Amino acid sequence: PGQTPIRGIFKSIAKNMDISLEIPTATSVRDMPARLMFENRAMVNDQLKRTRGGKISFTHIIGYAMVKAVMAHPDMNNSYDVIDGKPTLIVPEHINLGLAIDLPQKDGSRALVVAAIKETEKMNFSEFLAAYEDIVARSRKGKLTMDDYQGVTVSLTNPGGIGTRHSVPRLTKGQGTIIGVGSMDYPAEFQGASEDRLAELGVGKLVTITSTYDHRVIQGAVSGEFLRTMSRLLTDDSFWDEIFDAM
Amino acid sequence: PGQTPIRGIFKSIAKNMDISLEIPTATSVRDMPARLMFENRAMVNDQLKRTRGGKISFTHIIGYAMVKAVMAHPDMNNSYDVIDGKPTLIVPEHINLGLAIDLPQKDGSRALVVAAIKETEKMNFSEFLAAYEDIVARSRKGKLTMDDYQGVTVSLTNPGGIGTRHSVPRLTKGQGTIIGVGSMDYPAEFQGASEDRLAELGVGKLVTITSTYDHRVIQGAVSGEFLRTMSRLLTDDSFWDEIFDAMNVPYTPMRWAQDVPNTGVDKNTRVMQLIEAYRSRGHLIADTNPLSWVQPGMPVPDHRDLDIETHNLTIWDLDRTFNVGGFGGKETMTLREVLSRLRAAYTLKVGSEYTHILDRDERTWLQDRLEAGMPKPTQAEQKYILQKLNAAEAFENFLQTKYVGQKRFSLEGAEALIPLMD
Repeated sequence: PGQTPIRGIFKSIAKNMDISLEIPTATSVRDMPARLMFENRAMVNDQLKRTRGGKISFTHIIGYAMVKAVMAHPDMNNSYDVIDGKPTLIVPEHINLGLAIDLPQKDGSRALVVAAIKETEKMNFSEFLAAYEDIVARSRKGKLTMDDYQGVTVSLTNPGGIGTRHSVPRLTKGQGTIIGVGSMDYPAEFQGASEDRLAELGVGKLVTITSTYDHRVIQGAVSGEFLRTMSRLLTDDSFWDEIFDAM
Repeated sequence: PGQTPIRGIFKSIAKNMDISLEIPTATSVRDMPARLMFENRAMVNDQLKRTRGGKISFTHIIGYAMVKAVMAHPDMNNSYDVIDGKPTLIVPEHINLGLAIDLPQKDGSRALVVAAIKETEKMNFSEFLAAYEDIVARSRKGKLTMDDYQGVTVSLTNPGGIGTRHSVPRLTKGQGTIIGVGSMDYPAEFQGASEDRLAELGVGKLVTITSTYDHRVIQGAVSGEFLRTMSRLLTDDSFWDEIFDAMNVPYTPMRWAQDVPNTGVDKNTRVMQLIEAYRSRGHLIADTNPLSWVQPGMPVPDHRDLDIETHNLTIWDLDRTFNVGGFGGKETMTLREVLSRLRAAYTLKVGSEYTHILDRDERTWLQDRLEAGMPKPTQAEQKYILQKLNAAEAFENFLQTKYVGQKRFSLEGAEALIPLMD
């Protein structure tokens, strides 16, 4: 009980959230079928098991889809700044994808920092998976440099791990959009039904995806088209041929 | 038409909303099953009706759950301030819960102010309900002081009353989070379907809950874990045991489970076995003891035969219809009505044992009279019972007064013997 000054990494988090009050933001929400993901992911993990490899996750697949979508709609990668006292649009060279890694510290308090996978627009699924696992691996061993925390152009967050249906997050300065992935579960009106009965009807599972963007440089139509493309890829013949070929 | 200055309470509302522009906020949304709430709330309100009490609401239950969740995740109670020009985290002493009360004024314009229930983390459900109703009662009579509007640490709002599905509200300065409760209704793609068809599938009702928090002091993971805890409590065995204990209801609460298929032994067979169990062993849970007393050294018989789980039935069967073979003078009935009648006949103030009798005509005679019930007595009859009770107690007290030490072997505690013999 009482009052206590904020110090350390927590002070940095507080300062940046205050800075972010100067970005006008809007959000879009879309729900997508997730049956084909479950099926095809299982097929890939069976191949890896016989060849004594590892295991891929849903975040890997949605991550790769997001990259392909940003290439199709490049405006989602731009940002805003005032330079020499004039408004300015910033068009980067690469797509650097920031992952929100929740890592506990020595003290025993959870604190998140966003690390980057760099130069993603010249990768196939095999290369992408390697880079992803590289960042994660070095984070646990505590071997991340200061260069890994710089140059992020677009971010990805996963509140669905705990079981949240969707969220409306904050956007940090220096980026144009942040994408959020929600729970992959039956709706709550079906959570007491029998397997037999659901199978008869033909009920599938969902995933809800959100897009929060800076409205000075990105318009609503673009954000909508982005989410429509992501929806099409996760149920597309040609998309899964790529992944299967590479693995 | 035209322009007009803002004055009064409205000016205060405008100023505070402008101040709130300096709080960075984020929101989380989660949907939760609500079937077990409907069931167990009904069970509690039945007990209150017989004891001539009141009636509990959904806001009471969700309110209490929210309190328990804040205790499990204390970070949700903190706030931010700049003191001596340094950033600071504020950790309060108590959990004070603000209620959004919409009250019309003398003029005829609606205006809301948030009142507080204080020191909530040291309350059980009975205490909580009393405090809640206290605030509401005094608000209508116009007897709230200035102290009641101060010291709020966390707030609760209910846009679902009108029928909104969910909202994204504003957070006011001096708090860390605000929680919102949405509509408890079927989704809109089912609002034209038949009851029969929904019952077959096993479709339930929802409730959507939101959390809007200050991002300088609360992180997203904490907000998510908070909502996950609330979801678990509203479908948890131990949670409902607390509520039932505090309100003095004698039955085991309905439990949460999945719907099972109608395979193997048919469900009509199972309902007939439940009827036989109550007729045979229902006396083991009847309300026949005036004291709330269990003797410590005595064995307690098994009475697992009287709950619907042992006969492979579930909450999802309560509104379906079954063949009951003349029970209640009907060929067909719902499981809800079956339970109701069984409990009225074999679990109130009279417990009976008669199923061991070998003759069929005897058994049927007793069975018919016990299930018809006790007929309502006239006013003359009622007054006659009161005279006899009075005579008993009065006689004992007189002798106590006039002859103190003398041995008489009193009947005090058992005065109902006199009207029984009569």
